[PDB]
Amino acid sequence: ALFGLGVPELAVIAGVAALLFGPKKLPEIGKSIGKTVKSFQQAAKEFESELKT
Repeated sequence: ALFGLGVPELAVIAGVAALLFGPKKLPEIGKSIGKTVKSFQQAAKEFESELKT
């Protein structure tokens, strides 16, 4: 499905990823909020198992 399309499509994802990959991401939030966010991730490992207890 190659029709020479995608050039302008890469220009978008480029910055979209630069926002999180670069500055203006405010990682400080991942430190305080990471408590709950990461807290669930630790249990997510069991989610795939669908057992809970």
